[PDB]
Amino acid sequence: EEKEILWNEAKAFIAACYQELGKAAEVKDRLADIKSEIDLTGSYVHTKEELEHGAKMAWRNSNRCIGRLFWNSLNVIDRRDVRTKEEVRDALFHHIETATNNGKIRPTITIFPPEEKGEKQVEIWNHQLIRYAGYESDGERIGDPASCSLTAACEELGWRGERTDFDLLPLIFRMKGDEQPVWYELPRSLVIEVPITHPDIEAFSDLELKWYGVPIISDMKLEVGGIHYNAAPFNGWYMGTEIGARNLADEKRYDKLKKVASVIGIAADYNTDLWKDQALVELNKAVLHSYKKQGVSIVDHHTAASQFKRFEEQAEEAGRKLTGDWTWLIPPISPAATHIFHRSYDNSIVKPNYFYQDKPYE
Amino acid sequence: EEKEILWNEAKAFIAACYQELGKAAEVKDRLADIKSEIDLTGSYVHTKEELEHGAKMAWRNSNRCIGRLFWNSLNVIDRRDVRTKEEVRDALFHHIETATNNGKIRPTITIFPPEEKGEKQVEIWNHQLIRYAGYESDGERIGDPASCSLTAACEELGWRGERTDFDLLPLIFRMKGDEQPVWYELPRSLVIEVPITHPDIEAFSDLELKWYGVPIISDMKLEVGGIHYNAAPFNGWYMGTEIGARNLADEKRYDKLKKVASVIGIAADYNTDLWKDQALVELNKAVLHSYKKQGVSIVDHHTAASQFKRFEEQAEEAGRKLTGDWTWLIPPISPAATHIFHRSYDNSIVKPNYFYQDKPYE
Ligand code: HEM
Ligand code: HEM
Ligand SMILES: N=C(Nc1cccc(OCCOc2cccc(NC(=N)c3cccs3)c2)c1)c1cccs1
Ligand SMILES: N=C(Nc1cccc(OCCOc2cccc(NC(=N)c3cccs3)c2)c1)c1cccs1
Ligand SMILES: C[C@H](O)[C@H](O)[C@H]1CNc2nc(N)[nH]c(=O)c2N1
Ligand SMILES: C[C@H](O)[C@H](O)[C@H]1CNc2nc(N)[nH]c(=O)c2N1
Ligand SMILES: [Cl-]
Ligand SMILES: [Cl-]
Repeated sequence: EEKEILWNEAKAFIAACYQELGKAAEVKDRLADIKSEIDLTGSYVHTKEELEHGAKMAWRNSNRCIGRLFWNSLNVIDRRDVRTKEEVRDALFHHIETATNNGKIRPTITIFPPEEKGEKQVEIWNHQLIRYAGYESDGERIGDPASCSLTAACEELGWRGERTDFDLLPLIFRMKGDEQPVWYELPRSLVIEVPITHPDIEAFSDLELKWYGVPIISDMKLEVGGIHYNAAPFNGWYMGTEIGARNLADEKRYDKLKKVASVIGIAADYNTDLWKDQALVELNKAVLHSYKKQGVSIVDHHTAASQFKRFEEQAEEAGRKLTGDWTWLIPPISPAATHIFHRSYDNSIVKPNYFYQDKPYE
Repeated sequence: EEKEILWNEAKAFIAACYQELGKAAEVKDRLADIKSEIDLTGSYVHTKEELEHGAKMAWRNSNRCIGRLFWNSLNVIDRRDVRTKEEVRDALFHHIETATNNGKIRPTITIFPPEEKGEKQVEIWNHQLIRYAGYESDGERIGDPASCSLTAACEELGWRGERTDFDLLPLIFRMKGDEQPVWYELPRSLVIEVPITHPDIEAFSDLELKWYGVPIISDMKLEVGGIHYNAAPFNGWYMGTEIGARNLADEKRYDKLKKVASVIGIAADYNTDLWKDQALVELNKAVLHSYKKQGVSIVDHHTAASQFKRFEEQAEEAGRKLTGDWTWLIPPISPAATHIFHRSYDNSIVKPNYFYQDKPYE
């Protein structure tokens, strides 16, 4: 059955991919070649073209992604050649460098060897390649609570964080045949960070907030034509609200709203003062201003929704059904000020696509 | 089949209602009496108790309503006795007076005779009993665009608005046997309105914004035990965001954000300045401050979500499944600052409930 599922997904992917690439006449012989290779080997190897276009299609089919206008410009790095943890490490390092691009962020994915019999060749533990550690001991809370369980697991393995609120987690991943993962400290020269200041309010620097430049999701499975690339880290640039309205704002993350209200000089005592809303706006202004001042790519939620509207029009122009998850597309502040809020979206799953997978710790 | 659907809905409603009222032992004989009356008459009449508890249950089952904590305190006015348009008019007038309660708003529903063979006894045309007219002629836009088609229909019938941006629409409804509806101008002494000022920014009054005190939804069908009360206007009080983030903010409503930005002294030129977000916060602050200064009931979205959280806990305590529509429960500003955003809700339809019905104009 495994092989039948593979074949079915393969024929659907190859016909749609080759059609988009103006390569329709080659489907027949390519599908023949695939059917044999599946027969003979239990799987099949994607060509460079299939692999690149598949990763791009997967982004285009990502229902929760507002940044999909730029799906066709994805920079695909084919690292199916790696066999050593040193090669994996260097690949991850390179991905950080090339994607960061001195602040002018390049949407990028690095693709590692896929699962074989559902057996992972390479298993990445980080949620993002660059993220901050989190600690909770006897009432004492430091850093990013979303990172508490991975942090605890790294420290099991002999890593030790400095216990600032912004400790960079090491890269941590496991190789097929290894019982334990390895970890490598990130070279600080590879990691761009932005201090958060506000354009008008000087006291805002008293918060000593910062965030990293490039979010690189490293724990999702890329699925293309029945082949499961469980290790395939990818990045775009941030939408400001991800940092200003969630990472720094949520009570279960950095929980900064009360401190924000204090430095902007408003009381945080009455719901009817809308001090949370006001702190949200200033914090979010500060984040966009800071990334822009430093020369690090970022987009605001209004601009991003305007791009997504273009993505919708483009899909219609091309004859493709549009899919989307309304609950994730609406931004977490002023959602009704975007067109997204005022329409609905078909949440069907189309492949290729990126999927969640179980975490090896926890 | 109509009668079978009726009977089925009736037995489900009577058992659940009598159970909640500690009246379980009476279900059997009451259901007998109902089965006969359906047999003999084609329908059945609710008791005072059933009618009151049914309307309350319908509110409790309203998935899109964040204000449901207070479902059991609903004030139910039984107007199944009316036969004349003068009685209907006076009922609507009374509902406005008693619900307004000099600003200390009382959640209220007035229930008129139900449909018979799907034949309406009374057909209310207003979307709310109190709403502002809207006009669009040769590029010229006045008032509330959501009201353009009902306004045009009223003016068909010989009503004429003054063409301010805040013309009160007349009550308009039709009686069984009549070909045309009638309209009655609202006595201004019945309608409480609130001028919008801002607690800190004096210029905010230059916008000359106002809104009415009491939103009274007058076009939804109440369904209780298979009986269809198509005319059953109800009200609570406003959540501030309904006015400040939607009615006054949407581009297809009053579209005030650019004017708001100007009076609060910020530029409306750059998406990255988050001027829309900032204008939203100040406009929303102004609305809550204004209702509170006047002594007219209103709730902010944070307080309302905290109440709804209590509603959820109360449902669990009572053993009732909770249903909700996430897309409507999240407020339109700072949704992620409420607990609602961070959980999901079963959007199943449970009856009794309020439903949409086709508009007699358009
Ligand atoms: C170009 C810049 C991009 C922007 C501004 C952007 C924006 C976003 C945002 C704001 C989210 C919601 C994330 C959250 O709430 O945690 C998201 C989700 C997502 N984006 Fe994008 N994105 C971009 C590029 C990409 C790229 C390059 C890919 C893959 C090739 C991608 C795939 C996804 C996926 C799979 C999700 C959903 C993740 C999940 O379910 O947890 N995006 N995007
Ligand atoms: C006590 C004060 C109340 C508050 C603060 C409140 C709050 C709200 C809000 C903010 C909405 C969304 C409306 C929109 O976006 O247009 C809503 C929807 C709703 N509320 Fe309530 N509500 C209250 C009382 C009531 C009452 C008394 C009933 C009926 C007895 C009711 C039934 C509903 C229904 C049916 C909807 C959905 C309407 C639709 O689908 O268009 N609510 N409520
Ligand atoms: N701008 C960005 N933001 C962004 C884009 C995509 C995802 C993202 O983070 C979302 C994290 O979401 C969750 C939520 C719950 C659990 C998890 N973890 C898992 N992978 C799961 C395992 C099992 C169930 S969920 C991830 C942030 C980008 C990063 C990379 C490309 S664009
Ligand atoms: N605070 C309030 N706000 C509130 C509560 C409930 C509804 C509400 O207005 C929602 C209007 O929603 C729509 C949206 C689209 C169409 C319609 N009109 C119709 N009835 C339809 C006919 C056919 C399809 S929809 C109404 C506002 C209250 C008023 C009364 C009690 S609480
Ligand atoms: C398409 C989308 O469901 C629609 O615009 C909804 C979104 N959520 C909403 N939520 C509320 N409370 N009121 C509304 O009018 C809407 N509009
Ligand atoms: C329960 C709810 O679906 C959940 O909290 C979602 C809501 N929408 C979201 N939207 C985005 N972009 N990111 C998120 O993490 C979430 N969380
Ligand atoms: Cl993030
Ligand atoms: Cl309204």
